[PDB]
Parts: sequence; C-alpha cells; structure tokens
Amino acid sequence: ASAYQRFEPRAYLRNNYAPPRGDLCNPNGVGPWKLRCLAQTFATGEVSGRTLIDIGSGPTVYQLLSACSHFEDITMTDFLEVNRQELGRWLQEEPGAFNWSMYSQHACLIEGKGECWQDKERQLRARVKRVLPIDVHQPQPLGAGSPAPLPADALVSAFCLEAVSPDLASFQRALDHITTLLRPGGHLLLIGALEESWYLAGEARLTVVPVSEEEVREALVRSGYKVRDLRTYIMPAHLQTGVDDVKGVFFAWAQKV
Amino acid sequence: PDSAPGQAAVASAYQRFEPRAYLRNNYAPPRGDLCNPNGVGPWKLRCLAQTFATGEVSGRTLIDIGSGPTVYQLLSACSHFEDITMTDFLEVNRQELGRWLQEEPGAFNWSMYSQHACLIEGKGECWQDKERQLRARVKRVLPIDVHQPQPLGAGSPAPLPADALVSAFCLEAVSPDLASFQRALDHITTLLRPGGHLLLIGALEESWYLAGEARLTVVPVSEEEVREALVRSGYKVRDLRTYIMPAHLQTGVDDVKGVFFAWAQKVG
Ligand SMILES: Nc1ncnc2c1ncn2[C@@H]1O[C@H](CSCC[C@H](N)C(=O)O)[C@@H](O)[C@H]1O
Ligand SMILES: Nc1ncnc2c1ncn2[C@@H]1O[C@H](CSCC[C@H](N)C(=O)O)[C@@H](O)[C@H]1O
Repeated sequence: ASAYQRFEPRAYLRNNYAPPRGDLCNPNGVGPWKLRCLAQTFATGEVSGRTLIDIGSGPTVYQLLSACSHFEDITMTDFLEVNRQELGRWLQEEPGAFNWSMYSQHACLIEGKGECWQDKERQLRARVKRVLPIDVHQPQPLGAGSPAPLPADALVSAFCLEAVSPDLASFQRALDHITTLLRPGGHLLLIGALEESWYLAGEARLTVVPVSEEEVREALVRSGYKVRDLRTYIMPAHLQTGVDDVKGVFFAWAQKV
Repeated sequence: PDSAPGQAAVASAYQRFEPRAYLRNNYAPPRGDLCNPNGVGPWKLRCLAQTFATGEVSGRTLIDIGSGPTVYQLLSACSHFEDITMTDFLEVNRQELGRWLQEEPGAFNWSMYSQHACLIEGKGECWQDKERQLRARVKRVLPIDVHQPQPLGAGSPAPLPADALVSAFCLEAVSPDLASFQRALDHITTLLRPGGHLLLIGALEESWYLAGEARLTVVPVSEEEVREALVRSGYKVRDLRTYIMPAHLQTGVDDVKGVFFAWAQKVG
C-alpha cells in the first residue's frame, strides 16, 4: 500500500479530469456520464437526509455537485493528507486550487433547474463541514472519536475501494467497513472502474483489483445492500490514454436493508 | 421638419462612447449577475431563447442592428441562422467585436452569458460549442447608420433582404425624439423581407446613460409608443413584454425605468 505515498494529486487530476477525459462538451464522454448518473439518482427524491459522507474523496469534488443540494452536512475524506490539503485549496478558494467550474456548469446543465454554477459551488463549499482522514481497511474507517455525525443518512464513494484493494476479498471487507458508517435504510452511491488493474499518479503506480459488474453487484449484496440500480459505461478507445487500463465504469445505487 | 441637427448631435456624442465602460456599466455585475433570475440579464436571455424556441423564427440570413460591443443578443439566434451580419456606427465597437471573434484574451469575456444561454435553452449544449457556432456564423461586421434611408449604405455586402433582424438598445439610444425613432425603425425595416421577423429589445423611459466620459441622450419611450411604431412600420406585434428595472439595478449609469422586448413580423 506504500504506493499511495508517491501518489501525486495534481498528476491524478491531470490524468483523469483534464482533457480528453475532462472534456465535458461531448455527451458521449466519461465525464458527462459520471455526472449524469449522480444527477439522475438524486433527482428521484429518494436519496435524502441530513448528513452525507464521501469515502476516498481524493482531490476531487465533482462527486458531490448534485449531492450537496440534498444534504446540509457533508463530510469529505481521504487517506492522504496531500489530497486533503488539495481539497482545502478548493473549499477555501486558496491559490492554485483545481478548476472544477466546467463540472459545476455541467451539473447545473444536467440538473436543469436553471441554477447558475456559482450558486452550486457556493452551496457545496458551504455544506462540506469537514475533511477527515480515513482508512477503509480499518473496521472503523474513520476511527473512534470522529467529528463526523454518525451514522450518515447516505454515502458516496468514487474510484476508492477497487483502487485500494489487492483483491476481491479485500474489496469485500472494505465495503463491509464503510457500510458500518451507513445508517440502516441509508443510501450508498458507489462509482468505480471496471476490470482495471493499474493507474498512474505522477511517480506512483497504483495497483487496482479488476472487478466486473456482477462482482460489484454480489459484493453489495453480501454487504447487506439492496441494489436499486447498477449501470455500466464502456471506456471508448479515445479515452484510453496510457494513464491506466480501465475498461469501463460502473455506477451503483444501493440501499442498506 | 429637419433631421440633420439632432442626428448631428448624436454622432457628436458617440465620438466619446467608451466601449469598455459601457460593457462594464451594463454587462458586468450587478446587471451582469446572471445568478439572480429576477435580474435584467437573465430576462434579456430568456426573451431571446423562448422566442427562438418556438421554431417560428428561422431562415438563412440574420442582421443584428446596432450590435455595439455585445454578442449576448445572438447567443440563442446563432443556432437558427447560418449567415449573421453584425453592425455598428462606431469603429471602436466593431474593433471590440473583432477581438471577441479572434478569441483574444484582451476581449470582453462573454462565457457567463454563453453558459446561461446554454442553461435555459435546455439542450445540454456546452458553452464552448455555443461560442464556436456564433463565431462561425458571423459572416461580417459592418458600419451602420440607422438614420440613413439605406442604413447599411449603397451596394452593401449584406445579403438583402434578411430573413430576420435583431436590434438591442439601439434605436432609442440614437434617436433624439419619437419621430426620429419611427424613421429609424422605417429605415431598418427595408432590410427585412416581408414575412420576416424583428426582435427588438430596448430601454423604457430612458433619457440618458453613461459610457465613460460620454453622457448620451436617449428618447424616453413607453411600451405603447413602441407598439404603435411597430404597427406604423408595417409589422404585426406577436409579443411585447416588459421588465421593470428593480431599484437595486438602477446604479447611476442611466435612468432606464424598465426594458421592453418586441417580437414582430413584417407584413407581406
Ligand atoms: N487505505 C485507504 N482507505 C481509504 N481511501 C484510500 C486508502 N488508500 C488510498 N486511498 C484514496 O483512494 C483514492 C483513489 S482515487 C480518488 C478517487 C476520487 N474520489 C475520484 O473520484 O476521482 C485516492 O484519493 C487515495 O489516496
Ligand atoms: N446613427 C446610428 N445608427 C445605428 N447604430 C448607432 C448609431 N449611433 C450609435 N449607434 C450604436 O448604438 C449602440 C447603442 S448601445 C447598445 C449596444 C448593444 N446592441 C447592446 O445590446 O448593449 C452603440 O453601440 C452605438 O455605437
């Protein structure tokens, strides 16, 4: 796991959220797809409550753009301090922060409530109350005396679990671990790569467990989830850019029984 | 009785018009604040988008009358016309457009407007595609004087007659009085084909505005005077709506009391 110690936030953002993967203009791309799954799910009105926790946020905030308008108390997390630092730079409008505005705009476009992207960001920054350390390999991922209001009404996690797990079983356990933070009847929005085995973050090469959609489905089940929705996006050739070997992306809406 | 003097005053005044100050005064916040849907900015765009959304205003050629240094007035139009002529009396304004067309950084930044237009047209178009289409479709930027019987001049490049006209805050801003306004309206109407459409936006009951040093005179007009002039020019008025300028948007840059938007279709 020491690999994550060389993990470079800026190179990750560059490899994953700048063009071409970051070009949101084309509806057929992966960016628009991720935002679409997130927006559609919240527009249902069925994922609701007061507190939400984002698992393995890394240096990215897009995974909460549609979420922030349904949850007044949001908790962001990551294993790496550099990532938490990088998040602070955006939440605080500090210098050299990452530019997420194309995403705020597209979330506003997709949601179709006529909202200006600045209001969207304003609300997100306002509702993220804390950025906490987290280790999903631990039975209590957040630790013992966490400031985060537990249990959460809902969880989000994107491209974390499969990316921090050596194999299927470790993936399963981590899902078990985060699930304990989720209140019964609560909701989980799980996003991640399909059949991926490595990706690069500057000097770091990270190992990934290659999971399939049926494997994701079954794990959610064995964790005590009812799968409300599971969709797949197949990675087009032009977005296979040498920064990894992800074949596709899955999105899961699941509900703790 | 004799139009030259007033027209002469007008041209004289506009020699001091400062495009950057005008852009700031009218299209930068608070008026450029597109987040507040009760604001004048969102209303202008909404009037435009909804009209084009009917599918009822289309064709090949469009001419924008008195563009000045602004492009927001063409954001919803540009998907409906493949040939767009832009126009202004002042070279400096035309130079400003030229700067946006070349996509220079020195240019006024209209992307908030492009975004918002994309937002309310509701087709999920990204703003960079919106802008790229506008840039591609503007075929020319021409000098114009609406007080001339032939506003574009003799033997213009413009494809005439156009299928549609846009004109925003021009006529009233350059007409000393109502009869001048009416005449200007008559003049631009010759550039439009019968059965074609005019989208007219303008200030209501405005007598002055600032554009840097220049303090320019506007004929104050009412909604009914606008309607009558349209009828007098040979249009059917399809739509005429009004926006009242909220106090918080009255900022000492002018004395506009409200804004009007007219959708009118030339008879023939
Ligand atoms: N043992 C662990 N427990 C929880 N998160 C971990 C972890 N080891 C690494 N991580 C974090 O897992 C993330 C994988 S990539 C970041 C994903 C981000 N949410 C996005 O959607 O793009 C990195 O931020 C990494 O630092
Ligand atoms: N005699 C004339 N004929 C046509 N346009 C004129 C004119 N005299 C001045 N103008 C232009 O009328 C404009 C008024 S300002 C409105 C500009 C822009 N359409 C907007 O929507 O903000 C200025 O650009 C001015 O240069």
